[PDB]
Amino acid sequence: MIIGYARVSSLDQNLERQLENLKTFGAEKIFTEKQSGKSIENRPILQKALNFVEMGDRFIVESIDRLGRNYNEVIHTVNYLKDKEVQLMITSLPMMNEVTGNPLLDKFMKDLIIQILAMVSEQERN
Amino acid sequence: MIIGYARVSSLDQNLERQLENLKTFGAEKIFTEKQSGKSIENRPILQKALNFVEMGDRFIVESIDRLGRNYNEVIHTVNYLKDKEVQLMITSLPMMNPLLDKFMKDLIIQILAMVSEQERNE
Amino acid sequence: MIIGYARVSSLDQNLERQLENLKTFGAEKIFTEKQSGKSIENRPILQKALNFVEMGDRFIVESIDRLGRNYNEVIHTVNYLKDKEVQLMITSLPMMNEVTGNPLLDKFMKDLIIQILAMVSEQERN
Amino acid sequence: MIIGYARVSSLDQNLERQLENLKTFGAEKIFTEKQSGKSIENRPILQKALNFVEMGDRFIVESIDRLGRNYNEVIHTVNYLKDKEVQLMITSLPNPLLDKFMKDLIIQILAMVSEQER
Repeated sequence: MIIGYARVSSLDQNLERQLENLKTFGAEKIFTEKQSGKSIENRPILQKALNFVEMGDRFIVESIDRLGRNYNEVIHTVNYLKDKEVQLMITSLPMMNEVTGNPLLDKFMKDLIIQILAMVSEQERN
Repeated sequence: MIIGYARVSSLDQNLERQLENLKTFGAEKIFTEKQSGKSIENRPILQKALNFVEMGDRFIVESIDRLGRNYNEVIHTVNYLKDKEVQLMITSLPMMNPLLDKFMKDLIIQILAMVSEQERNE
Repeated sequence: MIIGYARVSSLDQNLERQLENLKTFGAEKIFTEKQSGKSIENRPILQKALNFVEMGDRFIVESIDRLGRNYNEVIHTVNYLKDKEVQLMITSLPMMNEVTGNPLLDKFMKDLIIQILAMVSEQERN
Repeated sequence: MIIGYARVSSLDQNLERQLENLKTFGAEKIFTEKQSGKSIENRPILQKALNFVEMGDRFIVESIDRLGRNYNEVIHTVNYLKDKEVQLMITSLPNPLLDKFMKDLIIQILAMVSEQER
Protein backbone atom coordinates (compact mmCIF):
# COMPACT_ATOMS: atom_id res chain seq x y z
CA MET A 1 0.00 0.00 0.00
CA ILE A 2 0.97 3.67 -0.34
CA ILE A 3 0.77 5.78 2.81
CA GLY A 4 1.43 9.52 2.94
CA TYR A 5 2.28 11.87 5.80
CA ALA A 6 1.65 15.61 5.76
CA ARG A 7 2.46 18.22 8.40
CA VAL A 8 2.03 21.94 9.08
CA SER A 9 3.25 24.22 11.89
CA SER A 10 0.37 26.58 11.09
CA LEU A 11 -2.44 27.26 8.61
CA ASP A 12 -0.22 30.03 7.26
CA GLN A 13 1.22 27.23 5.12
CA ASN A 14 -0.57 25.82 2.08
CA LEU A 15 -1.75 22.36 3.15
CA GLU A 16 -4.11 21.75 0.23
CA ARG A 17 -1.10 21.94 -2.08
CA GLN A 18 0.81 19.56 0.17
CA LEU A 19 -2.03 17.03 0.29
CA GLU A 20 -2.64 17.34 -3.45
CA ASN A 21 1.06 16.86 -4.17
CA LEU A 22 0.96 13.62 -2.19
CA LYS A 23 -2.07 12.24 -4.04
CA THR A 24 -0.23 13.06 -7.27
CA PHE A 25 2.42 10.44 -6.51
CA GLY A 26 -0.28 7.89 -5.69
CA ALA A 27 -0.94 8.64 -2.02
CA GLU A 28 -3.61 6.10 -1.07
CA LYS A 29 -4.13 6.85 2.64
CA ILE A 30 -2.81 10.13 4.07
CA PHE A 31 -2.05 10.94 7.71
CA THR A 32 -2.35 14.69 8.29
CA GLU A 33 -1.00 16.44 11.39
CA LYS A 34 -0.57 19.96 12.78
CA GLN A 35 2.61 20.53 14.78
CA SER A 36 6.11 21.98 14.60
CA GLY A 37 8.59 19.52 13.09
CA LYS A 38 10.76 19.83 16.18
CA SER A 39 10.18 16.28 17.41
CA ILE A 40 8.27 13.04 16.79
CA GLU A 41 7.86 12.18 20.47
CA ASN A 42 4.98 14.66 20.68
CA ARG A 43 3.62 13.60 17.28
CA PRO A 44 1.30 10.58 17.68
CA ILE A 45 -0.16 10.76 14.17
CA LEU A 46 3.31 10.10 12.76
CA GLN A 47 3.84 7.33 15.32
CA LYS A 48 0.58 5.77 14.13
CA ALA A 49 1.50 6.24 10.47
CA LEU A 50 4.94 4.69 10.98
CA ASN A 51 3.19 1.83 12.78
CA PHE A 52 0.55 1.41 10.06
CA VAL A 53 2.86 0.68 7.13
CA GLU A 54 4.22 -2.87 6.96
CA MET A 55 6.65 -4.89 4.85
CA GLY A 56 6.05 -3.78 1.27
CA ASP A 57 4.25 -0.47 1.71
CA ARG A 58 5.57 2.95 0.68
CA PHE A 59 5.91 6.13 2.74
CA ILE A 60 5.35 9.48 0.99
CA VAL A 61 6.39 12.90 2.24
CA GLU A 62 6.43 16.20 0.37
CA SER A 63 9.86 16.82 1.89
CA ILE A 64 12.21 15.78 4.71
CA ASP A 65 11.31 18.98 6.55
CA ARG A 66 7.71 17.74 6.58
CA LEU A 67 9.01 14.55 8.21
CA GLY A 68 10.91 16.51 10.84
CA ARG A 69 13.34 19.34 11.53
CA ASN A 70 15.64 17.11 13.57
CA TYR A 71 18.71 15.38 12.12
CA ASN A 72 18.83 12.79 14.90
CA GLU A 73 15.16 11.77 14.81
CA VAL A 74 14.66 11.94 11.03
CA ILE A 75 17.64 9.73 10.17
CA HIS A 76 16.51 7.42 12.97
CA THR A 77 13.06 7.26 11.36
CA VAL A 78 14.45 6.78 7.87
CA ASN A 79 16.42 3.80 9.16
CA TYR A 80 13.26 2.43 10.77
CA LEU A 81 11.39 2.31 7.46
CA LYS A 82 14.52 1.07 5.69
CA ASP A 83 14.64 -1.81 8.17
CA LYS A 84 10.87 -2.29 7.96
CA GLU A 85 11.28 -2.74 4.19
CA VAL A 86 9.19 0.34 3.47
CA GLN A 87 10.41 2.64 0.71
CA LEU A 88 10.57 6.28 1.77
CA MET A 89 9.70 8.58 -1.11
CA ILE A 90 9.83 12.35 -1.50
CA THR A 91 7.68 14.15 -4.08
CA SER A 92 9.98 17.17 -4.39
CA LEU A 93 12.79 14.76 -5.30
CA PRO A 94 11.23 12.24 -7.71
CA MET A 95 14.61 11.00 -9.03
CA MET A 96 16.36 9.85 -5.84
CA ASN A 97 14.53 6.51 -6.01
CA GLU A 98 15.04 5.72 -9.69
CA VAL A 99 18.81 5.51 -10.22
CA THR A 100 19.97 2.12 -11.55
CA GLY A 101 23.68 2.87 -11.74
CA ASN A 102 25.26 0.66 -9.09
CA PRO A 103 23.39 -0.97 -6.17
CA LEU A 104 26.14 -0.15 -3.64
CA LEU A 105 26.72 3.41 -4.83
CA ASP A 106 22.96 3.96 -5.04
CA LYS A 107 22.52 3.11 -1.36
CA PHE A 108 25.36 5.45 -0.42
CA MET A 109 23.96 8.16 -2.69
CA LYS A 110 20.48 8.04 -1.18
CA ASP A 111 21.89 8.01 2.36
CA LEU A 112 23.95 11.16 1.79
CA ILE A 113 21.04 12.92 0.10
CA ILE A 114 18.62 12.18 2.95
CA GLN A 115 21.30 13.06 5.52
CA ILE A 116 21.96 16.41 3.83
CA LEU A 117 18.25 17.28 3.71
CA ALA A 118 17.78 16.10 7.30
CA MET A 119 20.53 18.50 8.36
CA VAL A 120 19.15 21.52 6.51
CA SER A 121 15.83 20.77 8.20
CA GLU A 122 17.28 21.09 11.72
CA GLN A 123 19.58 23.93 10.64
CA GLU A 124 16.64 25.91 9.27
CA ARG A 125 14.42 25.80 12.37
CA ASN A 126 16.99 28.07 14.02
CA MET B 1 34.79 1.48 29.91
CA ILE B 2 36.67 0.42 26.77
CA ILE B 3 36.05 -2.66 24.60
CA GLY B 4 38.08 -3.50 21.49
CA TYR B 5 37.62 -5.82 18.52
CA ALA B 6 40.12 -7.25 16.02
CA ARG B 7 39.87 -9.48 12.96
CA VAL B 8 42.02 -11.02 10.22
CA SER B 9 41.28 -12.99 7.05
CA SER B 10 44.43 -15.08 7.40
CA LEU B 11 47.53 -15.48 9.58
CA ASP B 12 49.58 -13.67 6.92
CA GLN B 13 48.37 -10.26 8.07
CA ASN B 14 49.96 -8.49 11.03
CA LEU B 15 47.52 -9.47 13.77
CA GLU B 16 49.86 -8.28 16.52
CA ARG B 17 49.87 -4.74 15.11
CA GLN B 18 46.09 -4.50 15.47
CA LEU B 19 46.12 -5.85 19.02
CA GLU B 20 48.80 -3.37 20.08
CA ASN B 21 46.96 -0.56 18.29
CA LEU B 22 43.83 -1.28 20.33
CA LYS B 23 45.81 -1.74 23.55
CA THR B 24 47.37 1.67 22.86
CA PHE B 25 44.04 3.49 23.11
CA GLY B 26 43.24 1.64 26.33
CA ALA B 27 41.53 -1.58 25.23
CA GLU B 28 40.59 -3.78 28.19
CA LYS B 29 38.63 -6.76 26.85
CA ILE B 30 39.59 -7.37 23.22
CA PHE B 31 37.58 -9.81 21.10
CA THR B 32 39.69 -11.44 18.38
CA GLU B 33 38.57 -13.64 15.48
CA LYS B 34 39.75 -15.20 12.21
CA GLN B 35 37.07 -14.80 9.53
CA SER B 36 36.32 -12.93 6.30
CA GLY B 37 34.29 -9.79 6.99
CA LYS B 38 31.70 -10.49 4.30
CA SER B 39 28.89 -11.29 6.75
CA ILE B 40 28.00 -11.16 10.45
CA GLU B 41 26.63 -14.71 10.71
CA ASN B 42 30.21 -15.99 10.69
CA ARG B 43 31.15 -13.65 13.54
CA PRO B 44 29.24 -14.23 16.80
CA ILE B 45 32.29 -12.66 18.43
CA LEU B 46 30.99 -9.25 17.36
CA GLN B 47 27.52 -10.02 18.71
CA LYS B 48 29.12 -10.85 22.06
CA ALA B 49 30.84 -7.45 21.99
CA LEU B 50 27.67 -5.56 21.07
CA ASN B 51 25.98 -7.28 24.01
CA PHE B 52 29.00 -6.40 26.17
CA VAL B 53 28.65 -2.62 25.91
CA GLU B 54 26.18 -0.71 28.09
CA MET B 55 25.88 3.10 28.28
CA GLY B 56 28.77 5.56 28.27
CA ASP B 57 31.12 2.78 27.18
CA ARG B 58 33.22 2.88 24.01
CA PHE B 59 33.58 0.27 21.26
CA ILE B 60 36.78 0.59 19.21
CA VAL B 61 38.30 -0.98 16.09
CA GLU B 62 41.52 -0.48 14.14
CA SER B 63 39.49 0.51 11.09
CA ILE B 64 36.05 0.14 9.51
CA ASP B 65 37.39 -2.53 7.15
CA ARG B 66 38.26 -4.71 10.15
CA LEU B 67 34.75 -4.20 11.53
CA GLY B 68 33.11 -5.33 8.30
CA ARG B 69 33.17 -4.92 4.52
CA ASN B 70 29.40 -4.94 4.05
CA TYR B 71 28.03 -1.40 3.76
CA ASN B 72 24.52 -2.40 4.84
CA GLU B 73 25.76 -4.36 7.86
CA VAL B 74 28.40 -1.87 8.98
CA ILE B 75 26.07 1.16 8.99
CA HIS B 76 23.58 -1.05 10.83
CA THR B 77 26.29 -1.88 13.38
CA VAL B 78 26.96 1.84 13.79
CA ASN B 79 23.26 2.56 14.32
CA TYR B 80 23.23 -0.27 16.86
CA LEU B 81 25.75 1.55 19.04
CA LYS B 82 24.16 4.92 18.23
CA ASP B 83 20.80 4.01 19.75
CA LYS B 84 22.50 2.43 22.78
CA GLU B 85 24.47 5.66 23.27
CA VAL B 86 27.73 3.73 22.89
CA GLN B 87 30.68 5.83 21.72
CA LEU B 88 32.12 4.44 18.49
CA MET B 89 35.72 5.31 17.63
CA ILE B 90 38.24 4.36 14.95
CA THR B 91 41.93 3.84 15.77
CA SER B 92 43.18 4.90 12.34
CA LEU B 93 40.82 7.88 12.15
CA PRO B 94 40.16 9.00 15.75
CA MET B 95 37.80 11.99 15.74
CA MET B 96 37.58 12.93 19.42
CA ASN B 97 29.06 23.11 15.92
CA PRO B 98 27.95 19.63 17.08
CA LEU B 99 25.31 19.28 14.35
CA LEU B 100 27.77 19.83 11.50
CA ASP B 101 30.40 17.76 13.32
CA LYS B 102 28.07 14.81 13.88
CA PHE B 103 26.91 14.96 10.27
CA MET B 104 30.54 14.98 9.17
CA LYS B 105 31.49 12.11 11.47
CA ASP B 106 28.64 10.03 10.06
CA LEU B 107 29.36 10.95 6.44
CA ILE B 108 32.99 9.87 6.70
CA ILE B 109 32.09 6.54 8.32
CA GLN B 110 29.64 6.01 5.46
CA ILE B 111 32.45 6.61 2.98
CA LEU B 112 34.82 4.29 4.85
CA ALA B 113 32.07 1.66 4.90
CA MET B 114 31.52 2.00 1.15
CA VAL B 115 35.20 1.93 0.17
CA SER B 116 35.60 -1.15 2.36
CA GLU B 117 33.12 -2.99 0.14
CA GLN B 118 34.51 -1.67 -3.14
CA GLU B 119 37.95 -3.03 -2.28
CA ARG B 120 36.58 -6.57 -2.00
CA ASN B 121 34.61 -6.28 -5.24
CA GLU B 122 37.68 -5.44 -7.34
CA MET C 1 31.46 17.50 -30.07
CA ILE C 2 32.45 14.55 -27.87
CA ILE C 3 36.14 14.15 -26.99
CA GLY C 4 37.66 11.18 -25.16
CA TYR C 5 40.90 10.41 -23.33
CA ALA C 6 42.70 7.25 -22.16
CA ARG C 7 45.80 6.69 -20.02
CA VAL C 8 47.94 3.78 -18.80
CA SER C 9 51.06 3.72 -16.61
CA SER C 10 52.07 0.22 -17.69
CA LEU C 11 51.01 -2.29 -20.35
CA ASP C 12 50.30 -4.63 -17.42
CA GLN C 13 46.86 -3.03 -17.59
CA ASN C 14 44.58 -4.10 -20.44
CA LEU C 15 44.88 -0.95 -22.55
CA GLU C 16 42.22 -2.28 -24.92
CA ARG C 17 39.83 -2.48 -21.97
CA GLN C 18 40.05 1.31 -21.82
CA LEU C 19 40.14 2.10 -25.55
CA GLU C 20 36.93 0.35 -26.61
CA ASN C 21 34.92 2.08 -23.88
CA LEU C 22 35.27 5.67 -25.10
CA LYS C 23 34.68 4.65 -28.71
CA THR C 24 31.35 3.12 -27.70
CA PHE C 25 29.84 6.36 -26.39
CA GLY C 26 30.11 8.33 -29.63
CA ALA C 27 33.68 9.58 -29.22
CA GLU C 28 34.72 11.43 -32.38
CA LYS C 29 38.32 12.38 -31.51
CA ILE C 30 40.10 10.26 -28.89
CA PHE C 31 43.51 10.87 -27.31
CA THR C 32 45.88 8.27 -25.85
CA GLU C 33 48.84 8.60 -23.47
CA LYS C 34 51.41 6.54 -21.55
CA GLN C 35 52.64 8.32 -18.42
CA SER C 36 52.71 7.98 -14.63
CA GLY C 37 49.42 9.27 -13.24
CA LYS C 38 50.92 10.84 -10.12
CA SER C 39 51.32 14.23 -11.82
CA ILE C 40 49.50 16.17 -14.56
CA GLU C 41 52.45 18.49 -15.19
CA ASN C 42 54.37 15.75 -17.02
CA ARG C 43 51.28 14.72 -19.01
CA PRO C 44 51.19 16.82 -22.22
CA ILE C 45 48.69 14.75 -24.23
CA LEU C 46 46.13 15.29 -21.48
CA GLN C 47 46.76 19.04 -21.58
CA LYS C 48 46.48 18.99 -25.37
CA ALA C 49 43.01 17.49 -25.02
CA LEU C 50 42.16 20.22 -22.50
CA ASN C 51 43.41 22.90 -24.91
CA PHE C 52 41.43 21.45 -27.82
CA VAL C 53 38.04 21.30 -26.09
CA GLU C 54 35.78 24.36 -26.33
CA MET C 55 32.43 25.64 -25.07
CA GLY C 56 29.48 23.29 -25.49
CA ASP C 57 31.77 20.32 -26.09
CA ARG C 58 31.69 17.12 -24.04
CA PHE C 59 34.64 15.46 -22.31
CA ILE C 60 34.51 11.74 -21.48
CA VAL C 61 36.81 9.26 -19.75
CA GLU C 62 36.93 5.78 -18.21
CA SER C 63 37.30 6.86 -14.58
CA ILE C 64 38.78 9.47 -12.25
CA ASP C 65 42.00 7.51 -11.66
CA ARG C 66 42.64 7.83 -15.41
CA LEU C 67 42.46 11.62 -15.15
CA GLY C 68 45.19 11.38 -12.51
CA ARG C 69 45.93 9.80 -9.14
CA ASN C 70 46.26 13.07 -7.25
CA TYR C 71 43.31 14.75 -5.53
CA ASN C 72 44.40 18.38 -6.00
CA GLU C 73 45.33 17.82 -9.65
CA VAL C 74 42.15 15.96 -10.60
CA ILE C 75 39.89 18.48 -8.87
CA HIS C 76 41.91 21.15 -10.68
CA THR C 77 41.28 19.37 -13.98
CA VAL C 78 37.54 19.11 -13.35
CA ASN C 79 37.17 22.79 -12.44
CA TYR C 80 39.16 23.54 -15.59
CA LEU C 81 36.28 21.91 -17.48
CA LYS C 82 33.76 23.78 -15.34
CA ASP C 83 35.27 27.17 -16.13
CA LYS C 84 35.83 26.19 -19.76
CA GLU C 85 32.21 24.98 -19.61
CA VAL C 86 32.85 21.43 -20.84
CA GLN C 87 30.58 18.71 -19.44
CA LEU C 88 32.60 15.91 -17.84
CA MET C 89 31.01 12.46 -17.88
CA ILE C 90 32.55 9.21 -16.66
CA THR C 91 31.63 5.93 -18.37
CA SER C 92 32.57 3.65 -15.48
CA LEU C 93 30.33 5.47 -13.02
CA PRO C 94 26.82 5.29 -14.53
CA MET C 95 25.48 8.56 -13.08
CA MET C 96 23.13 10.73 -15.08
CA ASN C 97 22.88 14.49 -15.20
CA GLU C 98 20.18 15.78 -12.83
CA VAL C 99 20.61 13.42 -9.87
CA THR C 100 17.59 14.34 -7.74
CA GLY C 101 15.50 17.22 -9.11
CA ASN C 102 17.13 20.44 -7.94
CA PRO C 103 20.11 22.17 -9.57
CA LEU C 104 21.78 23.21 -6.31
CA LEU C 105 21.56 19.81 -4.63
CA ASP C 106 22.52 18.31 -8.00
CA LYS C 107 25.50 20.68 -8.19
CA PHE C 108 26.56 19.62 -4.70
CA MET C 109 25.95 15.92 -5.32
CA LYS C 110 27.90 15.97 -8.58
CA ASP C 111 30.94 17.61 -7.01
CA LEU C 112 30.81 15.48 -3.86
CA ILE C 113 30.99 12.17 -5.74
CA ILE C 114 33.81 13.34 -8.01
CA GLN C 115 35.77 14.42 -4.94
CA ILE C 116 35.16 11.04 -3.30
CA LEU C 117 36.45 9.17 -6.37
CA ALA C 118 39.51 11.42 -6.56
CA MET C 119 40.23 10.43 -2.97
CA VAL C 120 39.88 6.74 -3.81
CA SER C 121 42.20 7.33 -6.77
CA GLU C 122 44.90 8.71 -4.47
CA GLN C 123 44.16 6.17 -1.74
CA GLU C 124 44.96 3.31 -4.13
CA ARG C 125 48.11 5.11 -5.28
CA ASN C 126 49.41 5.48 -1.73
CA MET D 1 50.64 38.79 4.57
CA ILE D 2 47.08 38.18 5.75
CA ILE D 3 44.28 40.00 3.93
CA GLY D 4 40.61 40.16 4.90
CA TYR D 5 37.24 40.94 3.33
CA ALA D 6 34.01 42.25 4.85
CA ARG D 7 30.63 42.71 3.17
CA VAL D 8 27.13 43.92 4.01
CA SER D 9 23.85 44.52 2.19
CA SER D 10 23.21 47.68 4.21
CA LEU D 11 24.62 49.61 7.18
CA ASP D 12 21.62 48.27 9.11
CA GLN D 13 23.65 45.11 9.71
CA ASN D 14 26.61 44.92 12.09
CA LEU D 15 29.65 45.86 10.01
CA GLU D 16 32.09 47.09 12.66
CA ARG D 17 31.82 43.89 14.70
CA GLN D 18 32.58 41.94 11.53
CA LEU D 19 35.70 44.08 11.08
CA GLU D 20 36.60 43.41 14.71
CA ASN D 21 36.36 39.69 13.99
CA LEU D 22 38.69 40.02 11.00
CA LYS D 23 41.39 42.11 12.67
CA THR D 24 41.34 39.63 15.56
CA PHE D 25 42.72 36.68 13.59
CA GLY D 26 45.22 39.06 11.99
CA ALA D 27 43.51 40.93 9.16
CA GLU D 28 46.13 43.52 8.22
CA LYS D 29 44.74 45.01 5.00
CA ILE D 30 40.95 44.80 4.80
CA PHE D 31 38.69 45.44 1.80
CA THR D 32 35.12 46.44 2.70
CA GLU D 33 32.15 46.41 0.32
CA LYS D 34 28.43 47.22 0.36
CA GLN D 35 26.51 44.85 -1.91
CA SER D 36 24.51 41.62 -2.00
CA GLY D 37 26.54 38.44 -2.42
CA LYS D 38 24.23 37.29 -5.21
CA SER D 39 26.87 37.93 -7.87
CA ILE D 40 30.59 38.73 -8.18
CA GLU D 41 29.98 40.72 -11.36
CA ASN D 42 28.63 43.60 -9.27
CA ARG D 43 31.40 43.45 -6.66
CA PRO D 44 34.62 45.17 -7.82
CA ILE D 45 36.00 45.58 -4.30
CA LEU D 46 35.98 41.78 -4.15
CA GLN D 47 37.84 41.81 -7.47
CA LYS D 48 40.54 44.03 -5.96
CA ALA D 49 40.88 41.76 -2.93
CA LEU D 50 41.28 38.62 -5.04
CA ASN D 51 43.82 40.23 -7.37
CA PHE D 52 45.78 41.64 -4.43
CA VAL D 53 46.44 38.35 -2.65
CA GLU D 54 49.34 36.20 -3.87
CA MET D 55 51.33 33.03 -3.19
CA GLY D 56 51.96 32.84 0.55
CA ASP D 57 49.23 35.28 1.53
CA ARG D 58 45.93 34.55 3.28
CA PHE D 59 42.31 35.50 2.58
CA ILE D 60 39.86 35.52 5.50
CA VAL D 61 36.19 36.30 6.09
CA GLU D 62 33.54 36.08 8.81
CA SER D 63 31.80 33.31 6.88
CA ILE D 64 31.31 31.83 3.40
CA ASP D 65 28.00 33.66 2.93
CA ARG D 66 29.96 36.93 3.16
CA LEU D 67 32.03 35.63 0.25
CA GLY D 68 28.91 35.04 -1.85
CA ARG D 69 25.47 33.43 -2.10
CA ASN D 70 25.90 31.47 -5.32
CA TYR D 71 27.31 27.92 -5.16
CA ASN D 72 28.78 28.14 -8.67
CA GLU D 73 30.64 31.40 -8.08
CA VAL D 74 31.65 30.68 -4.48
CA ILE D 75 33.30 27.38 -5.41
CA HIS D 76 35.14 29.08 -8.27
CA THR D 77 36.58 31.70 -5.92
CA VAL D 78 37.94 29.10 -3.50
CA ASN D 79 39.57 27.26 -6.41
CA TYR D 80 40.94 30.58 -7.65
CA LEU D 81 42.63 30.97 -4.27
CA LYS D 82 43.80 27.36 -4.50
CA ASP D 83 45.43 28.30 -7.81
CA LYS D 84 47.12 31.36 -6.30
CA GLU D 85 48.10 29.24 -3.29
CA VAL D 86 46.23 31.44 -0.80
CA GLN D 87 44.76 29.70 2.25
CA LEU D 88 41.14 30.66 2.88
CA MET D 89 40.27 30.88 6.58
CA ILE D 90 36.80 31.31 8.08
CA THR D 91 36.22 33.16 11.36
CA SER D 92 32.93 31.40 12.11
CA LEU D 93 34.63 28.04 11.49
CA PRO D 94 38.34 27.99 12.40
CA ASN D 95 45.18 12.71 8.17
CA PRO D 96 46.32 15.21 5.46
CA LEU D 97 44.53 13.61 2.47
CA LEU D 98 41.30 13.40 4.44
CA ASP D 99 41.76 16.92 5.82
CA LYS D 100 41.92 18.30 2.27
CA PHE D 101 38.75 16.48 1.20
CA MET D 102 37.15 17.19 4.57
CA LYS D 103 37.82 20.91 4.25
CA ASP D 104 36.58 21.21 0.66
CA LEU D 105 33.36 19.43 1.60
CA ILE D 106 32.72 21.80 4.51
CA ILE D 107 33.09 24.71 2.10
CA GLN D 108 30.70 23.10 -0.38
CA ILE D 109 28.09 22.50 2.32
CA LEU D 110 28.34 26.05 3.67
CA ALA D 111 28.42 27.40 0.12
CA MET D 112 25.27 25.43 -0.66
CA VAL D 113 23.45 26.55 2.48
CA SER D 114 24.42 30.16 1.78
CA GLU D 115 22.71 30.09 -1.63
CA GLN D 116 19.58 28.37 -0.33
CA GLU D 117 18.94 31.33 1.97
CA ARG D 118 19.03 33.87 -0.86
